[PDB]
Amino acid sequence: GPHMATGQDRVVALVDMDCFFVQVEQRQNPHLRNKPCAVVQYKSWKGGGIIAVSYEARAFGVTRSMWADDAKKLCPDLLLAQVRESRGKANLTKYREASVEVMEIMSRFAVIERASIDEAYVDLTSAVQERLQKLQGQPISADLLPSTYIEGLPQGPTVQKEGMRKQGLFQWLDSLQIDNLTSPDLQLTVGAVIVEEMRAAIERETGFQCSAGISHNKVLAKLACGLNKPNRQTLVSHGSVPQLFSQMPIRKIRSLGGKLGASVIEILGIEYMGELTQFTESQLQSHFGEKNGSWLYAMCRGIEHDPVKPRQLPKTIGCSKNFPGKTALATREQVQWWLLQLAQELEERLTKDRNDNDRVATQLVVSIRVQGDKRLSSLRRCCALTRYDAHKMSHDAFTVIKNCNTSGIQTEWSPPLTMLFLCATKFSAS
DNA sequence: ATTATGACGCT
DNA sequence: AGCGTCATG
Ligand SMILES: [Mg+2]
Ligand SMILES: [Mg+2]
Ligand SMILES: [Mg+2]
Repeated sequence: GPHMATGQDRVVALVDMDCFFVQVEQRQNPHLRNKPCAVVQYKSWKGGGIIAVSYEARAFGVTRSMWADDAKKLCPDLLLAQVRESRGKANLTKYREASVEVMEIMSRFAVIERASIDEAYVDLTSAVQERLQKLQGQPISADLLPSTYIEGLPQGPTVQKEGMRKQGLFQWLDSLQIDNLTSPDLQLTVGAVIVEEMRAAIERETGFQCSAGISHNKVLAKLACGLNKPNRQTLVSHGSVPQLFSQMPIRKIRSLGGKLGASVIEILGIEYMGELTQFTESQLQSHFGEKNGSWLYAMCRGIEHDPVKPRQLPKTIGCSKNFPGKTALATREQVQWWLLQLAQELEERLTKDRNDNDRVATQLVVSIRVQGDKRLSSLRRCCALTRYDAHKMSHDAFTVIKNCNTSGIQTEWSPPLTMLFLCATKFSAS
């Protein structure tokens, strides 16, 4: 009744750049614009591995994690851009720099949480209150929402996509109560107006297009963002949740696309998120633990409390390279050379980070994988990071991992290493 | 022979 | 601390 909380206290947006690395390459090279194109890492093995795909290329079935040679079988005219290689490894600096450009624009509208290289959550609650105060009870025109979809509409008693979008928006706006400054639906709508403005600013000032979701929490905003891509935004209201979730596979909700989600499905014998409502909070906690159970109980009703953290910068700065199959490192010279390459890239990135962001990392994490281990990381060990010096950092990493060499010989390394990873962590202001 | 990251939970 | 899970450009 009146005391059952409904999780409608915040306005949260998730902004996600469309096919991000592709857009960075298309800005730089106009010949790639409005073409089926993909971004690849490396080239010798099967043409390189695709990591980002333009929407034109997706129409042919090209996806991430596909080898370029196979993508070319699906789309012979596919255009490819290669990630830069420095010190023998992929170097993602261009995309990190482009990400900073976008995150700085977003931060003008509200405090953001950098969730990944190309996506950020936005807490718009206060900005919405402000814009509502300025509105003075004036209604929201559909002209202010030119790329917004309202999930679940139109409904009830034209065969073109834009026409359907507009009918849904008109139904939504007609049902809006514009005088209640505390109406959650009105707050979401104003949030969407703000996000239209933020997305327009990103495109004007960078050239990059993005999609966005607007809802009452991070999980719904992320889900909403995915409903209409690319270059569109979607409002998921609290009221839209029962219908949306009634046919939503559990794996589509963030955090449930892996083992936990598969166990929800198998243990409870359900398929869709809405089916979770039939279980008590204690039942869900008994199966999935106290934290997961309470989270599932609320989430399946559209309610989630995780805050938008005020954090625009990554918490760690890392450098990683796999040495698959026959390229695995089997000599101490090899291991030292690659640790040095990784450490030199890490030093460059850390020095730039210290100048830009007034902080210093204090912990170096070294991770390796040995040949034949199913896990992605075979061993992880930390040591002190007291100086931004690549030779020191690589020597320290070698000292930390050298007891892993099973070889009786000091020159050989066995079993050979299939992955090296150096990560700087535990930043302190300076 | 996917790869290169990056966040966060568990114990 | 070191490990596992989830994401997924
Ligand atoms: Mg994206
Ligand atoms: Mg993203
Ligand atoms: Mg993606």
